[PDB]
Amino acid sequence: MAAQVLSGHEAAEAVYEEIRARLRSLSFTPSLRVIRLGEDPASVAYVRLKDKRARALGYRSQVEVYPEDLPEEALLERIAALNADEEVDGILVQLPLPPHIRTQRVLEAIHPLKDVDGFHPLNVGRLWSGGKGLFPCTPLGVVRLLKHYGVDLRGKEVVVVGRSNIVGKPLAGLLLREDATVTLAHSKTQDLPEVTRRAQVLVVAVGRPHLVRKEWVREGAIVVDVGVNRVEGRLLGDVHPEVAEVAFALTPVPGGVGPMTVAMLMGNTLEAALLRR
Amino acid sequence: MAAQVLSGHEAAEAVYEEIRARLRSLSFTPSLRVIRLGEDPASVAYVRLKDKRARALGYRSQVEVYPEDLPEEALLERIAALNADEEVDGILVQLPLPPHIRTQRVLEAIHPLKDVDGFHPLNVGRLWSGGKGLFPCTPLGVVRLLKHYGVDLRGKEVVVVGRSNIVGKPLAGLLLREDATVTLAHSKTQDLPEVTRRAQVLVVAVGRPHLVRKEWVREGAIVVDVGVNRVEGRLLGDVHPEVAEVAFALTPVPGGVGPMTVAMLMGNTLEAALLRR
Ligand SMILES: NC(=O)c1ccc[n+]([C@@H]2O[C@H](COP(=O)([O-])OP(=O)(O)OC[C@H]3O[C@@H](n4cnc5c(N)ncnc54)[C@H](OP(=O)(O)O)[C@@H]3O)[C@@H](O)[C@H]2O)c1
Ligand SMILES: NC(=O)c1ccc[n+]([C@@H]2O[C@H](COP(=O)([O-])OP(=O)(O)OC[C@H]3O[C@@H](n4cnc5c(N)ncnc54)[C@H](OP(=O)(O)O)[C@@H]3O)[C@@H](O)[C@H]2O)c1
Repeated sequence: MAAQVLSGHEAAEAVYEEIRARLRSLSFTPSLRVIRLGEDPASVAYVRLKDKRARALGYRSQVEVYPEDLPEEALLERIAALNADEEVDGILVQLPLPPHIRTQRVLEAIHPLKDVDGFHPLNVGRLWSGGKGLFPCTPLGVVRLLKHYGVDLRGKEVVVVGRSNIVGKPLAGLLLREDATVTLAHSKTQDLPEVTRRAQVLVVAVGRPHLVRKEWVREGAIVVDVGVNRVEGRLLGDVHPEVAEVAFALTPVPGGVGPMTVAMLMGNTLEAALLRR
Repeated sequence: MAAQVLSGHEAAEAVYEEIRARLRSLSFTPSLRVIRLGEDPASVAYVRLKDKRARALGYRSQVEVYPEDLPEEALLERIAALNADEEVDGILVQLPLPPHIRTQRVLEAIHPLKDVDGFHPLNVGRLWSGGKGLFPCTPLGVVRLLKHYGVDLRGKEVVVVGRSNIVGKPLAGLLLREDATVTLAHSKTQDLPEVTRRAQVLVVAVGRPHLVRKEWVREGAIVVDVGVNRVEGRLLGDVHPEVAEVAFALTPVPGGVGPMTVAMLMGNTLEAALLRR
């Protein structure tokens, strides 16, 4: 009766196995540059985990830490230098950027073929137009996770709660490519629980700890919890654990989506490399 | 009781009045180039209407007709010539292109600042990322039409049926910017009538004459009919006229969306001009 726990580590390992296999069939090794401004503790931990996993795979991985007060003109110069550096395959800027820096301007400076996070408007535009490109890592990880665990998304009623550029909107675009029926909900949706109750697959990316209660969830739903809420030294999802009483399967926090986000960044780094070479 | 008829001509006229006003406050006049390959009768009629209206506004408007068997290399050369022609503000390629021509390749050749149809992946990517750009004309026309007639889209349940790059997907993106809750449905949605029955605003762009029946429609819904189905020398929408019995307001065919599509192309032509100059 109780919900299965959709572990991200098991699904991420299948991605990592695919990556290791493809590397042997390659002359070179992919090279990832991660840029961080300042010392935000959540930012420090995230990049340390991206770097650690890239290196564990055998990538050339390098974190470039700058002071918080780096001028945006210096950031753009560095990115241009890395765009031209033919030995760098992937360029990643850790968000959030400090307020004196125009984030859109920085992201649009990254060359689209090195844009492993998929935020460049050319990659966004390729995603929604049906073409090839580098797409955002959490949405890729959510789609891959669902397909790993045997969900046939064709014809499924999917509700996505949250409409950010990092998760909800590229997620909605990727789910349409799997022929799902997609509802994008957000903070101005009225009677949100009634909207979510329709979902056979419910994906929540809002950043409110345990916001989603069991009355919001359809019996037998597949629930994917993207939230990562630091609360009392713990990590809390956006979905209340009581949802395991109603859902057929539920993503744990931590260890659900999070591992898949890292895995697909490693996969986007390979892809960016092969798209150039 | 019966549905109001949301005329596109009345809403289009408010756009045209805005355009005429802004032109007097301008030194120059916008210049539109429309390219057509072959002699498809629906294509001929569409471009003739875009040209006629651009000229009626006072634009420099020119249709370049080429043979159907024009090589795609010549098309791309012509577009590059027009991209560099500093006297051309808007470049438009009439679809469908003949099969020997890669449509994505042609559309991506148009400079984004002259891409009055909004298909270039940079304009698609700006739309979904929340930035500024030139967006597709029918979706713009649907949003503007609804706002013209007093629909407050914030918090509304909107269902969009059809997920093309020309209508459904840019429409979904534009509706999110108005804070609607958006459902994208399509040919693989199961129990489509039940999905559409939820919509307070229902937009249909599928190209099946009178497909949508009154049982599919929520009482008091606002129904926007994008279909244009040539049948028995008439023009039939995708929505059955019986829907006027249940809907609060319904877009006629012809004269509903169609006029708004033309108006927003004229508006995108102005915008492209001012974005350069
Ligand atoms: N595990 C991972 O790899 C990973 C990656 C990225 C983010 N995250 C987590 O996901 C969370 C969201 O961050 P984000 O950047 O994706 O999104 P975001 O832009 O920060 O906001 C999330 C969206 O959720 C909606 N929302 C917020 N509160 C709501 C409420 N009470 N009811 C209904 N809707 C509500 C908002 O809609 P409106 O726009 O309409 O206001 C907002 O756009 C964060 O806590 C972050 O830690 C995890
Ligand atoms: N008035 C205007 O300015 C204007 C402009 C453009 C188009 N149109 C009209 O709009 C119509 C659609 O053309 P388009 O290019 O926008 O779209 P399209 O790419 O040709 O197809 C429309 C979409 O509707 C869906 N669909 C088709 N039949 C369906 C059915 N029986 N049940 C549920 N969904 C169905 C399909 O979903 P799937 O992808 O899942 O198969 C398809 O993607 C055309 O007839 C065209 O004349 C009018």
